[PDB]
Amino acid sequence: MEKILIFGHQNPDTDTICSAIAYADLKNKLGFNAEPVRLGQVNGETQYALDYFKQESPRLVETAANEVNGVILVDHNERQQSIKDIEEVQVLEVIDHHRIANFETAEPLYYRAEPVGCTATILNKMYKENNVKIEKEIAGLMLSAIISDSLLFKSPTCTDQDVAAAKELAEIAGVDAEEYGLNMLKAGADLSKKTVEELISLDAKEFTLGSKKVEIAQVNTVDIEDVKKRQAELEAVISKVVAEKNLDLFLLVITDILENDSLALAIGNEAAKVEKAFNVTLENNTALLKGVVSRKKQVVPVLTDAMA
Amino acid sequence: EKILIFGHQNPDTDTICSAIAYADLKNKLGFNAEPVRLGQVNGETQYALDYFKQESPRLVETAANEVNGVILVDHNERQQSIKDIEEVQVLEVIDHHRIANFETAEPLYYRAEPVGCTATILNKMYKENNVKIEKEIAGLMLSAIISDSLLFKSPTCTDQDVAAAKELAEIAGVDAEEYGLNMLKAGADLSKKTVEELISLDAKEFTLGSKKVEIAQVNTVDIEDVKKRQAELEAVISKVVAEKNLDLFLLVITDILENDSLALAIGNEAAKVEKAFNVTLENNTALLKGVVSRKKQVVPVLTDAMA
Repeated sequence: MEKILIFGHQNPDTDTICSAIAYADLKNKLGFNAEPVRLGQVNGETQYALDYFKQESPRLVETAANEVNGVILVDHNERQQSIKDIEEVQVLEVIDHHRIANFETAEPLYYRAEPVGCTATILNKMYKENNVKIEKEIAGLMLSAIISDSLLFKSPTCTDQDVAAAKELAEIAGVDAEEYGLNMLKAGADLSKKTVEELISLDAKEFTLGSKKVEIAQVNTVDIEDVKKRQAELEAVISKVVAEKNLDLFLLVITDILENDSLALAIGNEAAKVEKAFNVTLENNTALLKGVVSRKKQVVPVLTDAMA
Repeated sequence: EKILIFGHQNPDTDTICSAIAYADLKNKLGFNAEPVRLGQVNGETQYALDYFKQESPRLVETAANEVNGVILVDHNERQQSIKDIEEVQVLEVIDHHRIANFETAEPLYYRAEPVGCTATILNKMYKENNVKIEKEIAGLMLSAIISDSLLFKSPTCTDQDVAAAKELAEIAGVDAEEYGLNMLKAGADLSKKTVEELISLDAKEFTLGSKKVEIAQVNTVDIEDVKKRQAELEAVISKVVAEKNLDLFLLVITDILENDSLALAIGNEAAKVEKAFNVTLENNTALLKGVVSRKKQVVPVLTDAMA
């Protein structure tokens, strides 16, 4: 039975890891042959989820074509967010909830995107459509992904489907969603053991907006001040990436998970487009983005219009 | 609140019927939708529309002057879509083709399934939503399945297409084989058709790698009747190739009974058809044995051959 790899994006975050694992489990329980893999380091928020439900980290890979002919993408589609040799394998399926860009197939495929809060909310539907029982631990991972991408049901991308799925999965997982969730989020906001290199890359995503190359990284915190004090070190690693990747903008979004506001740190030739996008004034490369917690909904589209 | 729902340019039966069917589904769910079309309906689709007593959807050229949001069925690629697609928001796509030349600013509902046509997906969507399919909508969806499967002979026809067709034929009240042959043959009537109509009635544009292509298909019960108009076909095709800067125009002349196609290839990359199908072009043509499906049996091998 032909082997496939399932993976999320570069710089893996909780949905990318947990949805890879969940979808491979769904494929395997249906008699197929799938391995969840990951494309980079597991962050602390995902580590808490993996440790709590006693699941191993997916195997790390840099390429797929040496292993398989066919892959499934979860939690992304854009080539530059994907495995470095994506053009050498066939994308059989994509399960996702982001905008579509920089993605092309030679052939028809199963492409399933729904504008909900995360991939795990779609996978929950798919288990039910396929009459496959969700194990306790898988449900905990899928619940973990929903909490992560909704910031405990606070993000404006959180839909009623996400809430309903979290309720089902918390019950299957045997945990109280708010208690577990707070602890998971706090574990990823523990920025004490983290270098600035880790801070700008743990949850970083590349995009092309119009003709401009951008990178938007996100970090969660309970105190924006404790990130802000590392600004000079942050601008040093950021401007190094800006040069290396020829970016027009690197935007770091430092998210206060208590207040649901973010401090932006914008470096690059197009930094002023951030002022236009958010109606905000950059002072010493930063500005408070009030209520802004979601990259796909509150950053990407307004930045696209601004840079156009 | 008002949205338009349409298929691709040069409408074929799935593109007309699934726009109508999905609009029906949305309206029954209390939303505000109208099915539209982007060009002329062919004879096959007209048969379907006549048989189930449905009018042709309204013809539009643009959308941003009426609505802000649209739903695409049966396609995604910008160049197959409405001329001002970049002016509107694509809310949803329901499709069964390769994805290319398609980008959104925002998350959306994108549902592609590698089945025989869009109507097979929409059949599943009526059930998911618990909405009855009216008799005539069912006949239009059956039409779409028969059209794209060539009466269940195409290798793109899946078990899901077969099962949907059996449910829809029973709701519509027709014998699928009897009605299907007649619908197919109505589209295979090439007599009163000009060559301009032959190369455009079911023509789709693609970019394959860097190469600009157009691949058009016509159904026939005698390949030799359309082959007798080769000189005339070569003049209208040559004109399109120059006007649109095509590297390749490929006319696929499909024998709907024998499941074979005659290729007619014009343009700088005409020799890639030889490589793609392991055939030899004789006077710009070659018989493509068993080749019936553009999305599954033409576009991918051509893409490889042209890379």
